[PDB]
Amino acid sequence: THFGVKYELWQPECELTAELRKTAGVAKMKVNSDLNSFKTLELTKMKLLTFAAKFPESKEALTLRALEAALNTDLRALRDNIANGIDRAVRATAYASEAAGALFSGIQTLHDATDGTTYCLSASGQGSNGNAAMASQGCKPLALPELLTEDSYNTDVISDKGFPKISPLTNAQGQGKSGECGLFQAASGAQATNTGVQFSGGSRINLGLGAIVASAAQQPTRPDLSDFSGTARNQADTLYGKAHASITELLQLAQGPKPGQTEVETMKLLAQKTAALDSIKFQLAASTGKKTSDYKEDENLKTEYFGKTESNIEALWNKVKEEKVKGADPEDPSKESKISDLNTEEQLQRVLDYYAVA
Amino acid sequence: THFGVKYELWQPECELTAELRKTAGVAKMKVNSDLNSFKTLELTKMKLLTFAAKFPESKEALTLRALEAALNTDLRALRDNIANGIDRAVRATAYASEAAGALFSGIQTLHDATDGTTYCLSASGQGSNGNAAMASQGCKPLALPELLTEDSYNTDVISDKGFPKISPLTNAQGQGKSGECGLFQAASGAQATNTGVQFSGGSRINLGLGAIVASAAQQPTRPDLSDFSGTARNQADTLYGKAHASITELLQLAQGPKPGQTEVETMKLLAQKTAALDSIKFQLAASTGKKTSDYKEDENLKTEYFGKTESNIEALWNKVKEEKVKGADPEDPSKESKISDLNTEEQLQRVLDYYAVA
Repeated sequence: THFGVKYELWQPECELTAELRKTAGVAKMKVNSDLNSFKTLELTKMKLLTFAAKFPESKEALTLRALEAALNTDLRALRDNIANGIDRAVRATAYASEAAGALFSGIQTLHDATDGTTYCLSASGQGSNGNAAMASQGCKPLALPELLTEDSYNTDVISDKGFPKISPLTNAQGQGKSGECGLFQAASGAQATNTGVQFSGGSRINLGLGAIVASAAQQPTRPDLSDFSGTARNQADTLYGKAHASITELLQLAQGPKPGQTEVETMKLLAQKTAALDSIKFQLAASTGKKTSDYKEDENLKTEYFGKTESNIEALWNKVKEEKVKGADPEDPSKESKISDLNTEEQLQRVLDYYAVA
Repeated sequence: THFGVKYELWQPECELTAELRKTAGVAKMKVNSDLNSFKTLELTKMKLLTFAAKFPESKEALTLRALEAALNTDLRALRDNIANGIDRAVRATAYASEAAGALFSGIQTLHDATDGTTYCLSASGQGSNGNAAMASQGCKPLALPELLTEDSYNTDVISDKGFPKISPLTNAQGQGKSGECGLFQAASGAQATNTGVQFSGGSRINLGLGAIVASAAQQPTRPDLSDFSGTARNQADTLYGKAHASITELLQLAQGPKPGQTEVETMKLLAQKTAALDSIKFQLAASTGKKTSDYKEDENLKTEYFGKTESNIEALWNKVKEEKVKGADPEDPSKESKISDLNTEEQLQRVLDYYAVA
């Protein structure tokens, strides 16, 4: 009788507390890479535009403008995707954090119902002092780090199904050391006249919003939270269920358009977007007094301009990267710099203004 | 003896919960306002660019190119602020939610120590049934709505100094109705062999991670969580402190650049910024093969192009908006439209591509 709560019950709840706390970081890491993509794509569509501003009349410029119309749809995709990412990061950080809070408060109640001699939280090996392992298992006050880096949760603690290690403990197996704790002992009568909870007429010790319940004398039970589709289906609607759905809505969020490792891949990838072919057709139609419906030779157009397996794009990049252009320096507009070495939107906006007036 | 917890200790805590739960909505609107600004301004930069594409050598094309260079530093500023918003928005939701989770947790516990006759939370006016008033006061499960609509925390519930209404209760003030709850009744000896907490050796009933502590039998208390700068300084590093700190750091990030109510006001404002005039000075040196440093006549340069009190700018717009431009028909690049009709970015990227090819 007089049982502490077993280590095997509370420890997986501290381990899950530490993990849920990772949502803040994972959540910004997602939104931050669509922003980083927009930073790199912006720079690439301006190394393509400064060349096209220099030789407006050529066909390199025609192709570079098609590639730019595709890059501009890509950037509208990233920009409008960010509003979704913000909303999924915030909700998944609220549910996950109310869940890590409730879990921690519940085990704190147990840690403080000690008297220096015996403890309501048992150690492993039915040891009495579980209070001394609490912090090392992640039940610890929240102090978010300086660097919110993190993209990943350990999938053995949080996975796509639920929290795998939160297997149910039904009665008598959430029991830790005997002769330690008087919280789960049934009152000698109704609570109006007695001490403790009577575990009758619906009286229970519910700690941590369902995370440790005892509806019956001397048996602390943890719920099944390991698979909100499979075994744990009924807990799908609990705080812990909602919290898990949020972490999957979050993890299943799509990153918007992303650059390649080099510019020739970003350009090849752009060359395959239909926004590219559409711009070839519109600019051809415009330069020759035709309609855009006069150009329906799709693959023939694609091979002329981009090449089979985009074989023309490596070379087009090699042309753009070496071109010396003017305007980059703000004091002296006639100083020339190569496009490969021009790496800021301020510089690149100056070269484009330069030719716009030149 | 055998008291429930008093409404004046628990209800303020339920409302603080529902208030902290606004952080999601609030944080989301702070970042979303910057994105909506970016969206509206990018359309307007397209609309500037079409007139300048048509007449690339007017005084106007110079004026509008300058205006887009002012507008471009703004969008970079807006991108800086969104990135900075994501980080503040997620940390404040993380902290304000561990706090709401912990608060509802502890009070949930008092809720479930009933037998359907007496109650461990007292109703208003020392009544028995606090259990039925709970959700109405804010203690209910987290159900985030569709459309986190929020800009408005209530200030007397969450100030710039702390959480006002939660005034310390120190000994008898937590006690609700007697002859109701045997939770705070001392155990009749060592908890190792008696029922309850005896409150010796250091045993308190610690609920809500600090929000409801009974360190002595008969009597529930609450911290001073109302001034982490002065009055409650000691509580600043608790979860409730940190939560208050992060919510405050969130609200301390200023909104970034915003459009005017009309493009005419967006333009008047841009005329007033330094990068517009830095642009004019650049353009002209580039034309006249000299340096930007030779153009020291700031306010009269400003006068020619922008106008005294801008003034001229309002006409610059009304003349751009009426201009017939070509390129906006997907199919027939010769059909003409007024720029005040080209409102998607797809029609306007087409106009730009048209004059580039033509």
